[PDB]
Amino acid sequence: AVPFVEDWDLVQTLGGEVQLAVNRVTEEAVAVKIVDMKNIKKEICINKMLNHENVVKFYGHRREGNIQYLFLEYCSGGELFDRIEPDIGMPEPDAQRFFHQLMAGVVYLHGIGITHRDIKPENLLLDERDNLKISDFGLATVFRYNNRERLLNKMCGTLPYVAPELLKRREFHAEPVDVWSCGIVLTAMLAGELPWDQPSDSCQEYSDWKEKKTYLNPWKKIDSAPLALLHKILVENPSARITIPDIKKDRWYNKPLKKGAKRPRVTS
Ligand SMILES: CCn1c(=O)c2c(C)n[nH]c2c2ccccc21
Repeated sequence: AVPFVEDWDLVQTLGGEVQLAVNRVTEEAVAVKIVDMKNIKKEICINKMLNHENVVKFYGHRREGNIQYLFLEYCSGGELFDRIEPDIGMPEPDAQRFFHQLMAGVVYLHGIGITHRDIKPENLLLDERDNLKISDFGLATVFRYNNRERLLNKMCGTLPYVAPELLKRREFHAEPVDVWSCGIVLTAMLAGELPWDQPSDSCQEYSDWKEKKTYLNPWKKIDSAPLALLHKILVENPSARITIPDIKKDRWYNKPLKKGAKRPRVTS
C-alpha cells in the first residue's frame, strides 16, 4: 500500500561488501551484504534456518542478475574486535557478559546442527545495547541432520582461532572446534593479544601453553578464575576438551562481576 516503503538508500560502507541501508520512508536501518556471484546458496540456506537474539537476523535476499543482496540485521555497536584494546583487552565484567552471549548463540547454533567454523572478534557484532550477535555464515555448515552427526574434514577458519585437531587429524567433531575458537576469543578479550599464530607444536607459544608456563604473556595478564576456564577450553585433545554444558557450570562463568545497564535515577 504505502508507495515508497520498499526503497532503501545505501548510505555507507560497513566493511563483496556490506552496506548500511536506510529505508526511504521509515528510516529503519539494515545491513546489505552485496555478493558478486561472478557458498552463497549455502549461506542463504543456512541464514533462513536462523532465529536467535545472539545471531545476526536474516531478513531476506534478492537476485538482480549476478549480484546477490542479503538483507541482515544492522548492528550499530560495530565489531567486538574494536572493543578490544591492544595488549590490554577490556574490563573482566564486560568480557564475561560478551562471553555469556557468545555461549548463548553457539548453544543455539549447535542445537540446530549448525557449526559456524569461523568464530573470531571480526565476526561478533554488537547492537545498540552492546548485545553480541554472531555474524557471517559464509563458512558455516550442517554437522547434524536427522539426529546423525557428520564428522568434518574440510579445513576452514582462521589460523590463530582454529583448534589443533583441524591441523593434525583427517576428521574431527564439529562442536569442540567452535568451543576452542570461543576460548581464543575469551583470551583476546582478557589480554588484548592472541596467544599463538597457530596451535602447532612447532609454535613456541603453543608448546609453552601446553607446558603450563602461565607466567608468560597473555596468560599472566588474566586472573586465576577465567584462566582456570581457559585451561579447560584450550585442551589439545578435543575429546577431553570442556563442553558447553560444562562451561555453563564453570566457577568464573558463574561469578558475579557486572552490574546491569545503568538506568536513570534521582534522589530526594
Ligand atoms: C562490515 C562488518 N559489519 C557487518 O557485517 C554488519 C552486519 C551484517 N550488520 N551490522 C554490521 C556492521 C555494523 C557496524 C560496523 C561493521 C559491520
